[PDB]
Amino acid sequence: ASEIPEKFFGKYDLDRSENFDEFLAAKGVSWFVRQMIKLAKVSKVLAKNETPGKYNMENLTSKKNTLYHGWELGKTFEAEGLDGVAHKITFSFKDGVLSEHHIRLNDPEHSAETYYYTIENDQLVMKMVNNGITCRRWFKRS
Amino acid sequence: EIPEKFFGKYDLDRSENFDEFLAAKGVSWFVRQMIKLAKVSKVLAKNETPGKYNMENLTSKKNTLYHGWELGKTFEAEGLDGVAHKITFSFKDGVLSEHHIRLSAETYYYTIENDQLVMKMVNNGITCRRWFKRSTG
Repeated sequence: ASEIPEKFFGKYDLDRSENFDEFLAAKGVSWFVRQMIKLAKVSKVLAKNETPGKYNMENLTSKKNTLYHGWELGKTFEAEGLDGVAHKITFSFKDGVLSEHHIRLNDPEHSAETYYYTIENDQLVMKMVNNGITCRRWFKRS
Repeated sequence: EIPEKFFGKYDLDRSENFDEFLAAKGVSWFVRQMIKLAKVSKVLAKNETPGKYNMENLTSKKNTLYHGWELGKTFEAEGLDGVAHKITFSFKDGVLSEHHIRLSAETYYYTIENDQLVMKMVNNGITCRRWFKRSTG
């Protein structure tokens, strides 16, 4: 079997959101940019890596795909961006919640982002908390 | 419009002035040591639709793919966090320019020199260059 339950795996398409505009506004995002972000379509993929014990997560949009591959639960890893800047990313699973923790090393700890994924009514639910704002986005299975 | 020699996969080989470049961006000494240690690969490819292109950045556990873009046409990219990325690709005089804007101007200049991919960056007054050798196999 697998540590992450079988129901988590698959491709999911963004369906709806709650409190997301308010989540972006508390981040300093302007109304014009909030309008384009809320319109963007995104799909998420969770899959098992070719080697046992590792998993892949993918973010799909019309022009930019991001793919985190070969990661293990609890094991922090590092990835470097285009300009060289580095991020530490950690995936963790406990009590039906997959957590995705990002942090920018160059930036202070204020870049502490955490995404919480649950399977609810056969949909992928993503919870984000930041600046005291909680928002949820629902992704329907493909 | 992008010449044929630009396409392929390249592995990071060496850099010049990359330390002071990061130091001018505020990166700490300890973080700077592991950044230069990181292996990085880049892929430049034609899209299945002619007139469009793909570019990929490959690291140990994270790959980023910009796909289906056109020269001179700005596009918007949206990440989980929600930091809009205004990325533009242009070509002229043998130089491929990648312009990024967070809605933080960053411009990457790519050339093919001695059959290697060469990336130039200019930020905070420091010019840095990185060489990528064509992937063998």
